[PDB]
Amino acid sequence: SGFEFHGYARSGVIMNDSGASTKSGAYITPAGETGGAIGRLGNQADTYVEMNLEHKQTLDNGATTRFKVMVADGQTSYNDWTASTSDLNVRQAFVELGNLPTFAGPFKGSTLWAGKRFDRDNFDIHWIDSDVVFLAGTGGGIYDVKWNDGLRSNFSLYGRNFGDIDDSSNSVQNYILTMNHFAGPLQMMVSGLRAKDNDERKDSNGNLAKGDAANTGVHALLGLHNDSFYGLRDGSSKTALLYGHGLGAEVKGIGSDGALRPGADTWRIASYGTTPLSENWSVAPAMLAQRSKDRYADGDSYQWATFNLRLIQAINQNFALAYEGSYQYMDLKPEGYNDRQAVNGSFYKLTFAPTFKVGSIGDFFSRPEIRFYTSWMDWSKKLNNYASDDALGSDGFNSGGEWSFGVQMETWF
Amino acid sequence: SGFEFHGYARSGVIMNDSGASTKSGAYITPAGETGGAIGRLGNQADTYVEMNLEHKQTLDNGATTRFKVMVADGQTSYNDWTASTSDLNVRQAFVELGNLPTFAGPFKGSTLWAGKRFDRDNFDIHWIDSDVVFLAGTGGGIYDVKWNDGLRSNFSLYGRNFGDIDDSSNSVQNYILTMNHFAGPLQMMVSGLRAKDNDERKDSNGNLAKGDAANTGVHALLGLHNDSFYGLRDGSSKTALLYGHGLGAEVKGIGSDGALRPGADTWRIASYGTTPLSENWSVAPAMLAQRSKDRYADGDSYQWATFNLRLIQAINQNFALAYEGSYQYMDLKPEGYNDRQAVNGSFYKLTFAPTFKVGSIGDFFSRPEIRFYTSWMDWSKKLNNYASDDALGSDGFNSGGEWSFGVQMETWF
Amino acid sequence: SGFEFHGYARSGVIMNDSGASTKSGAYITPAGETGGAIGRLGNQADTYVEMNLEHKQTLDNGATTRFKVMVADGQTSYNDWTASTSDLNVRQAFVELGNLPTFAGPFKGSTLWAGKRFDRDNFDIHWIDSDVVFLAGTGGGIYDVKWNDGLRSNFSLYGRNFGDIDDSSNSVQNYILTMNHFAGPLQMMVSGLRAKDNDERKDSNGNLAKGDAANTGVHALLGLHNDSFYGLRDGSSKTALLYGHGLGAEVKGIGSDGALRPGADTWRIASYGTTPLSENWSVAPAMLAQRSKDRYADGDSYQWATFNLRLIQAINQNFALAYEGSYQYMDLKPEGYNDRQAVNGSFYKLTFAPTFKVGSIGDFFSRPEIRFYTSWMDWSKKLNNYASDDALGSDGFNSGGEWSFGVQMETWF
Ligand SMILES: [Ca+2]
Ligand SMILES: [Ca+2]
Ligand SMILES: [Ca+2]
Repeated sequence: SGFEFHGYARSGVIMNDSGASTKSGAYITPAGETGGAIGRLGNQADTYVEMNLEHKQTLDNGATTRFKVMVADGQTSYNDWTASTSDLNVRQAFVELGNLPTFAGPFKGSTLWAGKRFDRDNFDIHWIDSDVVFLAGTGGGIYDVKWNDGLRSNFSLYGRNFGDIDDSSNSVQNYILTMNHFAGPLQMMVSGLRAKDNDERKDSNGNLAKGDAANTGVHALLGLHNDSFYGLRDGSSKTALLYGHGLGAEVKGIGSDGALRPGADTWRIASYGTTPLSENWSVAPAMLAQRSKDRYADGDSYQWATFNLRLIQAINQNFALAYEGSYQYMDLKPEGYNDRQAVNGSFYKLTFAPTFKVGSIGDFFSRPEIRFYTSWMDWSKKLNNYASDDALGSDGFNSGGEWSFGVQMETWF
Repeated sequence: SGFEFHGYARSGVIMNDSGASTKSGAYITPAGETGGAIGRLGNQADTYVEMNLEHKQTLDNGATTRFKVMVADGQTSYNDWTASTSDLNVRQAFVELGNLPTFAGPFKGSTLWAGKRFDRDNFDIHWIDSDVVFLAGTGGGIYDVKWNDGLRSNFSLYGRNFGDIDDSSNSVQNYILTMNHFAGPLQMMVSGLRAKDNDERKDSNGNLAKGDAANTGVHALLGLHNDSFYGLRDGSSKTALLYGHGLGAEVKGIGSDGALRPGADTWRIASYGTTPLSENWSVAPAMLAQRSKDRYADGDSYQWATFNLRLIQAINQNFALAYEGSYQYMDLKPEGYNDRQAVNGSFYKLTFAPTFKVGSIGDFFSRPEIRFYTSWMDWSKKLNNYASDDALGSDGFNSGGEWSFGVQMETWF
Repeated sequence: SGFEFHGYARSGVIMNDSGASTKSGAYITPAGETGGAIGRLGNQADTYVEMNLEHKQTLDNGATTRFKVMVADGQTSYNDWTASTSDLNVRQAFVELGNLPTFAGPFKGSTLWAGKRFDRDNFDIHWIDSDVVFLAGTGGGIYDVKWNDGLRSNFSLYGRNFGDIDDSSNSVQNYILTMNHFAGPLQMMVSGLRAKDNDERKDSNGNLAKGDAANTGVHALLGLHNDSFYGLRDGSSKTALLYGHGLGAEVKGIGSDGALRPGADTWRIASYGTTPLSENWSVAPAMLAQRSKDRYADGDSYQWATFNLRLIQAINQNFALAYEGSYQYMDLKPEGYNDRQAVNGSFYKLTFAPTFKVGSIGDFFSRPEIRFYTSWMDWSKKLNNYASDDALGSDGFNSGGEWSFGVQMETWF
């Protein structure tokens, strides 16, 4: 074929009961620094855009060629001109060669790739704005190598960078080797990571940036992809168990955290399901929980659990009423790292959002949608003490109850 | 349908009689700081670009879906690589849901929207590179709510920002509520603005950035959209009368000036018309005049009037001779604000521009056009004293007569 | 017609035998600072992208209209998000009016243009990542003016900038007048350049940035474009002889070097050919050599010669084995300029690259291709002393033999 334009975009406004700014974000709680995302409904005031320009080509022999570039930007400003704070950057630029006539046996319908990209098989938990796994970087690999016609595999080499790319003394390359295997609804991903002499990176002064940072790592994922709502009702569901050690201890953005100690050990559980309660009510519950030890400091510990619940009630072919409920518990023990103070408590979010759209209201993924909303947030006051440049406890966002209102659009195509 | 690519672009060169750089710009006179634009022909040496990527969709039931992103940049450099000074930024990102089957009564053919955008109904005076009204920002609203089938209305909430978005103590959100009514050729726009605690923004030091800055404002527009040249000849014309007080005292870029005093008061008149003088001559006169008091400083006063006159003489199906005449009078009394000195006097611009094009030469808006030109400018020497980092009076641009030459292209689609 | 999307893109990874970063680039040898490029195969670890968005239009009378914007970026980082170091910028924005009914005689099928662009008639030596001639900037001109129906000419005015565009005292515009003539396989290009008071640019302090810099220049190109492999075998070839003086002494990027002395004198010879050795082997030899005197410092001298040899052996319809051999000799005498020390010696590069593609393997220009590789480099140890912030001799890249491995993709459409 030819050219294709795909993308994602969120844009909107959030204000408090006084008609002034406030804090918002899927990652605003103290637990968010370690990936403890909360519901995103009526809780994202940024204008984020991903523009995907493609050039596809199918040859007569069945062989396909595919080139794609992603140009992204995220702004918190509401103004029509944001040159001074622009974050516009090329996120991806890759080439895929699929269904080559020359590829036989287990490589029959396999697709080869090279360049900078997000792995094709990453998957997320939409309502919480968090990927379950996110393998991205620059490299090469092959998708869909079929063995015995019931076990497909992906093999790849992804490279990343730690530190300042400009400073040759504070810059290191991190390589990731991964095998991704699929057997029915079952998934098993195993990655090996290595960033040589990560521990010897010297900052601009001449001192070691870390010194106790890891140079290697291991990462694994065990996933269950069901075509039903946890096997007891119509719908879908995904449950994943993540584990990592050393550089692999940041279980979501594989190889994206250069500060991890050699003994960093993480376990994360991700799970969500989709199901219709009637021809008008749809429910999408979700859970994210993690336990991370000896992560950045010896003897530290980060533990948290999020529970998000998105509910949509159709009223028209175009009008719906969406509701969201977030609950999160955290017990954080940073051990001085980044001037963080040990904290524990819970966060609550209640959002009511009148929603307009044209597509299937029962489909949590039909996108052109415009929503109006109101949220209420509260949390254990102790949480304010985690950090001083935090959102929780900052000026005007320290009290018990916090109300917010706004409008926003979101789509993808 | 699918994808659409629209945009605008101007690019060219301007040199003086010595083959060296000079000053140029629709806003180069002292009057330009408060919106006093002048002719743009042979007076724009920047390479400005707006790239609009869209994804439209029309459903079988008549309902439309529309997503658009604007990415813009403006460079004064002539070089082929401008990474170091790039201003590439996302100006807009919005979604429009039109002609929904669920919308009845006055909402029949109305279109809902949300995101960052320039309001659909803003209009400009092209030859002077100035909008008449420019409502933009992030928010939501509805277009074309028909009452009694002869009175349409637009209602919206647009949000903007004052100060440095990164500095929480020097950052404020400004909200705007507007109702835009149309009755035949008549238009009446009324907006109310509010940026809470604008007056309490402290700069990076700890001092108040302004202190006497306004926190609220009101803005109004009375417009006449004629389908004839001022009702006495074939063509078109528009005449608008603008008024604003407080934050609304910047009558063009609504809610874009956070330094306005509470008692800031402005009146502005905009008017232009288009008409063919024969099957070869077309004329487009234009006028912009403003009177602003207690704007930035107590007792200040800004008053200016611009008169632009664009004439085109067809010679071929592809060749034309364009002429532009600009006259501007100003009486500015800044009262020490920004080290500006009271000044008064006039500015003159005469431009001759051999133009090449393929479209209708009589249409002032048929765009693909390439022009060669020569301009002469002169002004009251007193004007040079308004500012010291100004264009008028700077090195090599202080004398009476100033000649310029160049080539440029301009289009939109 | 309508919209068109074209572009170019390379993206890959290069690591040494320890799985860590190394130095790479077509211009990494000391000779590279003056244009001494070497083979690029398995020697480019950056993610460079050019995105060309166009809006074409053909009218019923045969007249065409064309608008193009180029947005480019280059990153050495492997990460998925590079906002902090993004180099995204508008490289071009121009308009072409072709085959106008009004244009008769020698201007019959000529095409008029204006804006910022890379000249249509520039050409390169792909395997070495170097243009032969590169005229770019902002201006206007006309292409294909036919005289006696066997002599076509291009005439144009391109403007560029020297110094910081923001600093009015350290900014100068350089203008270039050029006539490009074609008579069969023969080409003769002559350009005159001028940047008034380039020698009087004062840096931020108040001192002269150069003082002995040139204000004018002359450039000439003599080229032979053959439809055979140097007239003795099937294929193609191009041989060009470049000469420049003063500002014209940078013979590739015309008008791009503002530090050239008035007596700067350069001669460059560029030549390459393409030919199939059999139905499976293709060979592309190339040569670039230059002699530049009194360039930046009185009595300085830069002389180098690169010989590149690209060979491809088809094995399948999809698989090929590419080989590259680079040899370069240099004798550099900087005379204290930039703290460079006089150096002389040679550089060697051997690359083996298993390549996958769908297109014509024998065509060096069929692009969708993914390559895996291994390279070996070595050079005279003396070369390490040219500079201290150089690649040769830097930490971990000073020894004799240097091995590298990686994967990359490259395309254009
Ligand atoms: Ca806090
Ligand atoms: Ca002045
Ligand atoms: Ca060196």
